[PDB]
Amino acid sequence: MSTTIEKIQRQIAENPILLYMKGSPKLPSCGFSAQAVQALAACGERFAYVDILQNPDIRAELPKYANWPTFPQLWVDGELVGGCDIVIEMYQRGELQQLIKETAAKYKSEEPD
Amino acid sequence: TTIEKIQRQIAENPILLYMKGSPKLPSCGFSAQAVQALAACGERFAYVDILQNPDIRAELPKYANWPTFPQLWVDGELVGGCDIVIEMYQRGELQQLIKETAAKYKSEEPDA
Amino acid sequence: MSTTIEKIQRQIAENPILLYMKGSPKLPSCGFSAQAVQALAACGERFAYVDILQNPDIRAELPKYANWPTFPQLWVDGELVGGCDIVIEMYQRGELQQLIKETAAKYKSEEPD
Amino acid sequence: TTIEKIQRQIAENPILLYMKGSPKLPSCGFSAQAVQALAACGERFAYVDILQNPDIRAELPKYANWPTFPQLWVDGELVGGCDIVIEMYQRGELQQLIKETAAKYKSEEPDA
Ligand SMILES: N[C@H](CCC(=O)N[C@@H](CS)C(=O)NCC(=O)O)C(=O)O
Ligand SMILES: N[C@H](CCC(=O)N[C@@H](CS)C(=O)NCC(=O)O)C(=O)O
Ligand SMILES: N[C@H](CCC(=O)N[C@@H](CS)C(=O)NCC(=O)O)C(=O)O
Ligand SMILES: N[C@H](CCC(=O)N[C@@H](CS)C(=O)NCC(=O)O)C(=O)O
Ligand code: FES
Ligand code: FES
Ligand code: NA
Ligand code: NA
Repeated sequence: MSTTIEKIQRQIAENPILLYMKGSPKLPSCGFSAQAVQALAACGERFAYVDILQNPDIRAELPKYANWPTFPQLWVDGELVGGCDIVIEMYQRGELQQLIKETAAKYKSEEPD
Repeated sequence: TTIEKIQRQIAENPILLYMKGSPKLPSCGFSAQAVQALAACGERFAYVDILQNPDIRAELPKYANWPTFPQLWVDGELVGGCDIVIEMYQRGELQQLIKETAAKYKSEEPDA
Repeated sequence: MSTTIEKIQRQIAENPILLYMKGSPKLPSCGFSAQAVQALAACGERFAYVDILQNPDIRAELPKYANWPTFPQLWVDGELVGGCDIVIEMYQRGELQQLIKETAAKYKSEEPD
Repeated sequence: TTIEKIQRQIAENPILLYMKGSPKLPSCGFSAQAVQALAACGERFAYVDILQNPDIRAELPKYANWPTFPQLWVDGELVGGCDIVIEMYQRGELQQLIKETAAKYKSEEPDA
C-alpha cells in the first residue's frame, strides 16, 4: 500500500467506465490516447477520465498496480480492459459497444426526464 | 502567423527543441530522451512545449516536413527526432554540432 | 548521396508496392509492422517487403530519406503512404484497397493462365 | 515446457533481461534503453533475445503477467519494463539492487 494506490483503487471502484489517458478527451496529448478516447466515446455512454500528465503520482504508480506499462488504460467495472490497440480492435468488432452498453445498464439508477 | 511565429522561433534560437512537456517534466519518453542527450552537450538551449502550444503541434509537422515530436532544430535547420539525436550523441556528432553552434553564435569581433 | 540511399531509391522505384517493416510478413517483430502487413496483405495483391532488422544500413538511413522517423513504411508507386496508423485507417475506410488495386492494375503485364 | 524453460531461466540467472535483439544490436529502442541502464550498473547479466525465441515471446507475457518487452528479472522476480528500469537507474535504486544481487550471489563461506 501507498496513498496513491489507495487513490487509484477508489477511482477504479467508484467509476465503472474509466480511461486513464494523456491529456483530456477534448484535448488528447498523444495519438494512442486520442484513438482510445474516440472509440470509447463513440459507444455513447458516460465515462470518466484521468489525465495522467496532470497526476504524476498516478503516472508513476499505476503501471505496476495495473500490470500494464502504458497509457491509455481503459478500466471497466474494476477490470483492466487494455490500452489503445485492444480498445480499437474491440470497437472494430462491436465488442466494446456491448461491454460498455451492459456496464452502463448495470449501474444505471436515476434517469433524465 | 502560426507559421510566422514558428519561423521566428527557428530564426532566433540557434539550438531549439520542440518537445512534449518541459526539460524538467517531459510528457513523453521520446521527448525525455532527446532533452537528456541535448542537455548532456553542455550548452544552453531553448525549448517549446508543443502540448502548451496546440497551434504549433498542428502546423509544425507540415512546415518541417517531419511528422513527429521531439524535433531538434540547430542553426535554422531540422536535425531530426529522438532516434537521430540519441544516435548522434552516441557517435559524438551531436556534441560537436552543439559546441560548434554555441561558439559560433557567441563569437565577437575584437574590442577597439 | 550514399550507396545506401541509392539502394533504397532502386527498391522504391522497382517495387510499386513496398513495405519496410520489422521482421517479415510471416513473422513480424513488432505489432506496428504486424498490423500494417495484415491490412496490406488483405488487399490481395503482390507486395514486396524489406525487413529493416536485417538491413542496418536501411534502418539507419531510410528515416531521413523518407522524412519519416519510424517503421513500418508503406511506399506505393514511389510515394510514402505512411506507417501503421495511416495504413490501417485507410483499410478501415476502404481507401487502401482502392489504391493498391489500381496500383497493381497500372503495373500488370503478364497474367497467370 | 516453454514455461518450464522460462522457469529455469528465471531460476538460474539472478539478473536476466528478456529483450528484442541483443545488447550490442537491439531491435527496439525500449530494449536498447533498458540494456544500456542495466549495463551501466557494472555487473554481468544474462539476456534472452525474444525475437529468436518465438515461443518465449508468446508465452512469457501471460506467465509474467506483464504484457511487453523488455522485462528485467532479478533474483526470480519481475522488476519491470523499460520505463521502470530507467527511472530506477535515475534514482540510483537499480544500481543498489544490481550490486546487492551480484554480491549476494558471489558470496562464499570461509575456506577451511
Ligand atoms: N500500443 C499502445 C501503446 C501505448 C503506449 O506506448 N504508451 C506510452 C507512450 S504514450 C506510455 O504510456 N508510456 C509511459 C508514460 O509515458 O508514462 C497501446 O495499445 O496502448
Ligand atoms: N521515433 C521517435 C519518436 C517520436 C514520436 O514517435 N512522436 C510521436 C508520439 S509523441 C508524435 O509526435 N506524434 C505526433 C503528435 O503526437 O503530435 C523519434 O525518432 O522522434
Ligand atoms: N504510430 C506508429 C508507430 C511506428 C513506430 O513507433 N515505430 C518505431 C518502433 S518499431 C520505430 O520504427 N523506431 C525506429 C527504429 O526502431 O528503428 C505508426 O503509425 O507507424
Ligand atoms: N513502455 C515500455 C515499452 C516496452 C513495449 O511497449 N514493448 C512493446 C513493443 S516492443 C511490446 O513488447 N509488445 C509486445 C511484443 O511485441 O511482443 C516499457 O516500459 O517497457
Ligand atoms: S506522448 Fe509520445 S508516444 Fe504517447
Ligand atoms: S519493436 Fe518495440 S515498438 Fe516496435
Ligand atoms: Na492526440
Ligand atoms: Na508482431
